[PDB]
Amino acid sequence: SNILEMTKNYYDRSVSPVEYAYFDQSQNMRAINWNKIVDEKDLEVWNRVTQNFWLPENIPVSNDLPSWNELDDDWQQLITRTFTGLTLLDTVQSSIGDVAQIKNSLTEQEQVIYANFAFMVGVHARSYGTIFSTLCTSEQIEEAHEWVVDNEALQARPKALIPFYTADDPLKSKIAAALMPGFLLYGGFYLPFYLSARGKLPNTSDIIRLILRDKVIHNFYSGYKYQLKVAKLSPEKQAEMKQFVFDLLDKMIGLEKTYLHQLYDGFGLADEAIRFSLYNAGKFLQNLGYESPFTKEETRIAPEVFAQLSARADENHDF
Amino acid sequence: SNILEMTKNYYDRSVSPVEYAYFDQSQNMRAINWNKIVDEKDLEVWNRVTQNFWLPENIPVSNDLPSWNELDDDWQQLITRTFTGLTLLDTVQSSIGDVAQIKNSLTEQEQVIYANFAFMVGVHARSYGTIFSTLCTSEQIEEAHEWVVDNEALQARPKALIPFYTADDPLKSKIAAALMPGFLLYGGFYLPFYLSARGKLPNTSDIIRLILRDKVIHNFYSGYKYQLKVAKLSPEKQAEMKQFVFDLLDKMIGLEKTYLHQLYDGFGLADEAIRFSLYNAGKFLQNLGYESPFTKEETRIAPEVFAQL
Ligand SMILES: [Ca+2]
Ligand SMILES: [Ca+2]
Repeated sequence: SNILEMTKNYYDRSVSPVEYAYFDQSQNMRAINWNKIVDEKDLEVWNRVTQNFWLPENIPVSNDLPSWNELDDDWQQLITRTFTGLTLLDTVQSSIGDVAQIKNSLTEQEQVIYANFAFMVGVHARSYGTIFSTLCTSEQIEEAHEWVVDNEALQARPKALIPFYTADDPLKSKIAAALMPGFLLYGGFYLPFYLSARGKLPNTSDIIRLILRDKVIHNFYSGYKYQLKVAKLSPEKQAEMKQFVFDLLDKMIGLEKTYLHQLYDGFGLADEAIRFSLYNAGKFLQNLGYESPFTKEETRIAPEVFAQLSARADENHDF
Repeated sequence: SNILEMTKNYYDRSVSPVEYAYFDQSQNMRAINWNKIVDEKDLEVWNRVTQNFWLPENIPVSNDLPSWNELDDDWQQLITRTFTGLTLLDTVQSSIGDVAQIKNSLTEQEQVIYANFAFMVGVHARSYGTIFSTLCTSEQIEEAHEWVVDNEALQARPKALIPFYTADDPLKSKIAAALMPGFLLYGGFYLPFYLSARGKLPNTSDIIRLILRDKVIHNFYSGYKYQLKVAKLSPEKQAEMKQFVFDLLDKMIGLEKTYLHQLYDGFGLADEAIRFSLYNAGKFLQNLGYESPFTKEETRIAPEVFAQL
């Protein structure tokens, strides 16, 4: 009789609206409570991603015109194709992937953070448009859209992830949501960093660094939430989900290698791009609480390219 | 023989990812094209809502403490309850309502704009948290959350709209989405408008005005897209959809009147709040391309409150 409550906590006898909408219409709904935070990590991530708000209009991409004009039509086509491919992946994640995470949230604040992620990946997709508007002809832009629609190897990658977003397994959906910012775009990000290391398109690489400042947090956060949810499963179910993660990454690496060999055909950059990709595949696995199986030889990045990748985003570009 | 295409444009033989994901897996996916924009209104709305980015940290709510301390416990409770009620609506809009619109978009840019809306109405909900952190006791905050969960009249309003978001009729979902910032907002916003006019809580009022600046664009945009899409129905199905809008608004006015009576009756503000609500219900219908059926008498607003619209 010593521990009887005079009133029962509202939180434990109500559900978030998204729970009510998709899972259980038997309880009443609670408003989000930002005054009593369940997980302090949510507040840290919310504060970082909102403080990091930026728009591509902030970057003087016009200052890349001299170095753009030092690249032949084949290079300009490769860049337009690569970036239109990255635009497709960001369109997938903004319109499907990140918003699909909201209903599977462990906390109230996580629901709002994934809304931020979906919006900011939309800004990432929009930023390629800003670059194209400054550097590319109408013909180059149209050709790259045609090439992306008609590239089966390119299309195979988002087609492999989308079913996990639309299905009812929240852990498989979460793994897909981590794999996109954690892995799938790095083969393309290699190209601007390779070029900027050789003195070309420095302002473009500034936009890539603003995109990556967001992507690394998206990857970290989805991996963090995956680890909390998978830890509640039986040992057998945890082993099954680990096998699924490695099986899906295995498939996605195969599809990425096939695509990058086609994309970089005639440039000989596929092997360098793939090593850069696998370095990031290792960090993706580490963010899900697993060990990287990749050899030093397989993940070797030129220091000049690593310097572009690791350079901190220019705060002058912050909103 | 004169009109054959040598190659069909990529746009008309591909689909956006969200179309591929939910509706048709038979075509390949196109990347969003921000260089060739189908509707210039999308670019205008995108530029306005992104340029209007704000966070509640950048308002000095602490400067309201003297004004807040001029309000008795009953007034402080009413404000905390009203704002926690608006927090619930914003939580519904952020987590379900706005994101449900993405897959039903007419244009590529509309998909990204509704992602912005979902995020920014999340910022609206967060901004009430900022106000409470500065002004309210932990007891006042917890009481208001308890009140929201146990208020059946309050709960009835989002419970009536959520089924449209999760169902497969995109125009009914669009209407249910617009009713949140376009109608249910105003019963609650009456209170800060009333208090501001009497000289209370000027810094809190700055947050309310930043929220309003976003919500008026949200309502315009959903209304704009509704009118474009309902224009592509048969005359018979256009008539059916008009009847649906009036039927659902009639239901939502019934639920709102019951809630505002329970929220305000002890303060004698319910009749003023309901007239304010009905005025904005008239504007909601005009925003969908319909006529207001409401009388001058039942939509009467005090000039100093009317001025803040
Ligand atoms: Ca090579
Ligand atoms: Ca009265």
